[PDB]
Amino acid sequence: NIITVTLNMEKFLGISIVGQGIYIGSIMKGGAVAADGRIEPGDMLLQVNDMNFENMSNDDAVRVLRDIVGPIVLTVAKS
Repeated sequence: NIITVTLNMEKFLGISIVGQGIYIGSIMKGGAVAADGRIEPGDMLLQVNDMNFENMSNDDAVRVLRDIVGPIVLTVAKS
């Protein structure tokens, strides 16, 4: 259930992120994540391209994700 969606085509993920401890709050039309369809809202975002958000300040992780936009590989723990 800890899926590792890696779908992407370089040029937007199309998601929103909430922090409690970081998970997917919404999926928006037209983005890479929406195209894949598997990372449902509420799934926890565990890893992005082998970078783990564990302990890492939610902001630092968010900035990292900002920085990544090469291909984006998301590891999510589906509810």
